[PDB]
Amino acid sequence: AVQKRVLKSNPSDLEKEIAQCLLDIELSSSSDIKTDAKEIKLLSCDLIEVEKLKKKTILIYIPYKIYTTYVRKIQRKLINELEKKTKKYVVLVAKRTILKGKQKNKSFKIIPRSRTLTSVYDSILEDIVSPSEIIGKRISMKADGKRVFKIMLDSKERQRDNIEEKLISFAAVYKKITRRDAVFSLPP
RNA sequence: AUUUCAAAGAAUCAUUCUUUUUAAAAUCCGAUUUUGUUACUUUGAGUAAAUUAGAGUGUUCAAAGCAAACAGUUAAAGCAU
Repeated sequence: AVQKRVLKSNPSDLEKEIAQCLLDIELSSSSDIKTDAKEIKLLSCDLIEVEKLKKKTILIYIPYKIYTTYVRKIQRKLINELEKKTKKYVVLVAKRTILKGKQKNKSFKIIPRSRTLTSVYDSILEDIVSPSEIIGKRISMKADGKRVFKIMLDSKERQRDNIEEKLISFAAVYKKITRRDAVFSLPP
């Protein structure tokens, strides 16, 4: 049936809710979205809380090819439709594969840099911030010996009123995906 | 310049030392175990003694030596059948 059309693999509650919501978005076609969301198909979902214990965040995993072709083009409008439908913060990421440098794959003349840890984690940082684009990066080394990622955002999405909530949400999601402590902010 | 960052636990005085897990492929019965070359570095192996450093040992002491020690005015003791 219509769930298995867009849902990648045998499922639990939240994967089905997102898939149904996407089909609902596909069906109605009255918003300022072109060819709707029709080719988007979802790999997986996670639900995560932040520092504050309410208005949780949903991570959405997408197959790289799909993300690159379809999702990226319409991203601001699409994410807003998801926010409207499910009363939660949604964040979209592309599944990139990561390979250790000497480990040795059947394909490839040595490991491609696109498959390196550092490049992929930089790429995911672009994915999570995506309604904005990164202004500059700064890694602070505290006396503790931990490292803090001060990630500075542009200025476009400073006007919409979900700002602080989004920044905390991004920090949380970056931490669950990649084991680091980030903080996010915007210039004066 | 650049290609794998980290996270959790126990010991100990408040630091230190130690263990766990965290990508991907092949392989072995949803679980189990392999993955550039070389320098470098770690352990090791196999190394003549004398010499030399060095442990043991009151050559009268020392330089030395490679020995010695013990009980017994003459037997006890041990263990051998």
